[PDB]
Amino acid sequence: ATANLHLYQDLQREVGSLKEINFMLSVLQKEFLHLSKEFATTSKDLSAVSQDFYSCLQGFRDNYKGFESLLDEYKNSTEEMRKLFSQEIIADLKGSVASLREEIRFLTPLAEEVRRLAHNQQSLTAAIEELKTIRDSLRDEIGQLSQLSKTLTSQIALQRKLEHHHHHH
Repeated sequence: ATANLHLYQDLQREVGSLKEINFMLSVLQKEFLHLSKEFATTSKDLSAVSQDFYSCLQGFRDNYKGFESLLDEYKNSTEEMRKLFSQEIIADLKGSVASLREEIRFLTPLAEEVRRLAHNQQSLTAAIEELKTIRDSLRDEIGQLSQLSKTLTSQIALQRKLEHHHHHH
């Protein structure tokens, strides 16, 4: 089994990446709020998908809180708490992080590409379809991450309460 210090270092790397992903998704969220309002009277379908990006990216930081919390538990940890450093779940997280980074890569140019097309009286049909496809992929990835994170939050919270309870004596 992988040493807990190495799993801590793996988690440190992935939580650092999650914080970058969170920041980049906050920028993209705001960009799609703008796009949604800009296009509300010009392209109802573009406006609706743009509002969907705004909505599905709400509270993204909360969707990895269990990982961030786990990382924060290592420094002065008990042996029991360190059982929550699961090599399978940290390896699974690495896949989520990579997939989210790639979704960002594909999404990054698309709002200003829509604006460019619209300013030139060009069709938005293909762009709208691409946006709906990325929205669906991103919802799937965020759901998978959120479930892993929420499980960890529950486990850490209970173990922390238990360890604090022992300080009655």
